[PDB]
Amino acid sequence: ELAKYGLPGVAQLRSRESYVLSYDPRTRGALWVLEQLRPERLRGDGDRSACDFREDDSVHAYHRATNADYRGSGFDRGALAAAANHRWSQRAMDDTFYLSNVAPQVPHLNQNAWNNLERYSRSLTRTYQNVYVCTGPLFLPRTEADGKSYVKYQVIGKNHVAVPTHFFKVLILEAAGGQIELRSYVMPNAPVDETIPLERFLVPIESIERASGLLFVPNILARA
Amino acid sequence: ELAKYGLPGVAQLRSRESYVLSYDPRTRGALWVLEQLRPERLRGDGDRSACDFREDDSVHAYHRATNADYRGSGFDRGALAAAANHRWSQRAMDDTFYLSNVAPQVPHLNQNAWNNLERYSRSLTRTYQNVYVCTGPLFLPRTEADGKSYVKYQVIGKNHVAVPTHFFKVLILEAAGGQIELRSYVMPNAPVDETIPLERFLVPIESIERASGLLFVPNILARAGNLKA
Amino acid sequence: ELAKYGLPGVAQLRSRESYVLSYDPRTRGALWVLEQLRPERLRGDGDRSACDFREDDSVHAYHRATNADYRGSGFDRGALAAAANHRWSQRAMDDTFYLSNVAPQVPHLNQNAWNNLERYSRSLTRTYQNVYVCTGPLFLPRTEADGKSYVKYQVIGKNHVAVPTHFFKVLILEAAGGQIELRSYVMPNAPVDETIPLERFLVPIESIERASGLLFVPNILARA
Amino acid sequence: ELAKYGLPGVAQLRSRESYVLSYDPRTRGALWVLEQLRPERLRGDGDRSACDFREDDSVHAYHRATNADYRGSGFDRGALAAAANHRWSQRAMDDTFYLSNVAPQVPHLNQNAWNNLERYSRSLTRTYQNVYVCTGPLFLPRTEADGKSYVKYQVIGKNHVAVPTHFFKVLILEAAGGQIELRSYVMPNAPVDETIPLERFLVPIESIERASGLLFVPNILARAGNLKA
DNA sequence: CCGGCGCCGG
DNA sequence: CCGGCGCCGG
Ligand SMILES: [Cl-]
Ligand SMILES: [Cl-]
Ligand SMILES: [Cl-]
Ligand SMILES: [Cl-]
Ligand SMILES: [Cl-]
Ligand SMILES: [Cl-]
Ligand SMILES: [Mg+2]
Ligand SMILES: [Mg+2]
Ligand SMILES: [Mg+2]
Ligand SMILES: [Mg+2]
Repeated sequence: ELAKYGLPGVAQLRSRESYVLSYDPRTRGALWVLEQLRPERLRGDGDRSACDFREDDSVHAYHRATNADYRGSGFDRGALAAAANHRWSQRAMDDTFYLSNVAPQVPHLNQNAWNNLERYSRSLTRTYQNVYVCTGPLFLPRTEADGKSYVKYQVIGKNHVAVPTHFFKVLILEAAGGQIELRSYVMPNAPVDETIPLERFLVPIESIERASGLLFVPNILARA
Repeated sequence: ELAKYGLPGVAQLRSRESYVLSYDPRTRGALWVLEQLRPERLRGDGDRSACDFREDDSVHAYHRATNADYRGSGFDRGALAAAANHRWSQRAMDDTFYLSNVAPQVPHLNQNAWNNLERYSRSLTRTYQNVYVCTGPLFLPRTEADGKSYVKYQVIGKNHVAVPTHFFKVLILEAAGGQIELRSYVMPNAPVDETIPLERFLVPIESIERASGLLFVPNILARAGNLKA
Repeated sequence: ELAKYGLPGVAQLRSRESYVLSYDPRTRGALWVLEQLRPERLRGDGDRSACDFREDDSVHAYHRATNADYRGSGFDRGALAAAANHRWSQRAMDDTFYLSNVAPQVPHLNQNAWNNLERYSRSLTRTYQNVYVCTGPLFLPRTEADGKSYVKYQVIGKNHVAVPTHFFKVLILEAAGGQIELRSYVMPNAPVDETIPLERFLVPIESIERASGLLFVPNILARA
Repeated sequence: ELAKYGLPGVAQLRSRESYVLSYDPRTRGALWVLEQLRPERLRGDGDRSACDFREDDSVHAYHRATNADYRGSGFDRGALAAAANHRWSQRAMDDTFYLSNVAPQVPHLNQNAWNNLERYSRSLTRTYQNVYVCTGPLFLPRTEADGKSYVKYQVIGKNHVAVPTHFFKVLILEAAGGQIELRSYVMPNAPVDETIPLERFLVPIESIERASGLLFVPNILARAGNLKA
């Protein structure tokens, strides 16, 4: 009866045709998005205007990002589950344009290195039976003049949509043979030199797990 | 086939003798703690030193606050479910010294105006049929000199435990019939003059809902009718 | 292959018609003996001369007590599983006269208080469906002038038969209803006033478990 | 129906990486430890401080020796399976610092003549096909002024850990064909002049068997023919 | 053989 | 959610 008036809401999972997502109403962004990439889901007629994002009415208005929040902010609507990953079905690609699957992203990053990383991810489907992609924001602390560590990020728009300090991407590469291989990257939410090799943004999965509060490694060895 | 190898981050609920909490591994802090204050439960022989907190090993070490994180930080280990709310059962009281029921709190606040809000909450068990207390942190943005808004909060210890900018306490009060009276408070994580009446810190529940990402009103209203104070 | 030449021998259990026993070849006595007492096993024709003990040829001669070891020592051959507990079968009472079921016992104790304790044990079978009796020696330390603790006991005979410093008896009273009740006693191997109430020699089972190296309480709660 | 509620005291064997032991809960000490010394296993990078023993929690607390028992006792924690017999594998070597492989040993003995007997044992792995070492304590009676014999040994610590009066080491040596050569030693738990040749401490195996309650000869002879030294 | 403590840890 | 450490403990 300690829950007579329910519980103040907990982890909001959303199942879309092309990804699953854990929403953070506090930041008005996804904590993570999970895609399962295969070669056939990568081809097809699916298309959409680059700027055609719509708000997620399944998120309460108190905690829902809107297009107006992005207006004049200088940030792209960076999709986490990328639209080109889901050309196989117009509905499946449409679902990537919900704002709940986007985060404020510095435009030079969205167009260049972060895009490059997505291209790379799709290429690994020629070698791997399944490329699971888990994408999400990070908010990483910094030490200031006073010796103290602070998390500092801008919030944009009326609804204070959090602007991540970095993005992570975890590739869970499922071999046809059953070997699972992990490649995880972090890039700062900042203009990133298009010519730095993607490999140099690799980080140990554990540094990502530590910062994000997510765990993949115990979940992977559930059936490994 | 999309979750065949698990999901990275699920609802981190914890049911204790004295409260229910939802835990946030990114902040290493609860999102909210829920108690039902009964007057029966307010008196008893439960006691524990003020400085005797335990890390919560039910949280993976990567996201678990430890006592080393607080040491030398300048912050009190501020319990969200208050110790003195559960004196009837020592186990009930010990549960409040799990660090997952704690957040860095400015000591003058923890020991004064936040303490006074707790004592006032216990007082309402005398005058209402049920007192529910939902307590939690806030991280509220501020507008800076360039005109832009930013959330800025300190993190302490090797585990980067987040220092809240504010705290909220929502009282769900059961009047005689089926009337629920809501009463919500915000205090800044800062020295708060003890002499300011607690009613000066009331806020519309909606602002706590908006800022916290939590929802109280639709949950309560599926259970009669409401009188926001 | 770390056991190519076997193992230097380990815990010697013996199953007799009337008790089971764990033998200690180091002391040439039983570590414990276990009887299961019931009212019908207490009646019958079984009899034997009080002094008619025979040595246990199932024990190696190096570690086997003999009658000659007892000769002139001033100690009775105290039976642990008591002969009167097993009148129902001559073989079953005979088995109690193996020296492996005896220990050197001060005679005034064997005749009086220790005997009284055995009488008491048999009486509890009118109330309890099973009276399990576990009997054995203790060797308890003493502090001397130098502040140090020492175990000191005489050994008798050519074969150095250890003379216990005390005896324990644990009664495991099995109710018909399933309640198990424990009564455990310790008496010093010394002349004991026949008129002290048996209750005053009760001790917590744990003090017996600690000294002896036996455990009953975890074994009792195996099926309790 | 006679063991329907269990037996109070069974064989307390322990299999470790580096030895097999039989444990005695009354004495809180091993009855014997059995190793097979291979030369391969004698060299490696295994190391551990001389003072870094662990209590063996596989033994019930009521009968388990702890480091507090040895502290201030004046006795070395004397390992029976020697550390330097298992340098190939750190886990193998760490197993010898379980206190259930230890007995109170007079320091001058542990660090000198008993050490020399161990080094000599390792030396025999060069000259024999297999070296088996069985090591253990003794509690040997003494005749007193009243003409009667008594075993008297100190017990140390709150757990009353028994100080042996002597120690035995039995070497089972595999000669070229199938010949086993037996070689058994006794030293008193006391300062032993390091200069006395180790052969002066040989004894007939039978005396160790008689005193210890252990049997070696019939076990070996079910495996060819024997040459007692 | 279990259980615990505070602390560390994947 | 498990695992560990030394120490305590039934
Ligand atoms: Cl898809
Ligand atoms: Cl919502
Ligand atoms: Cl810090
Ligand atoms: Cl019988
Ligand atoms: Cl034997
Ligand atoms: Cl001592
Ligand atoms: Mg993009
Ligand atoms: Mg407080
Ligand atoms: Mg008798
Ligand atoms: Mg040594």
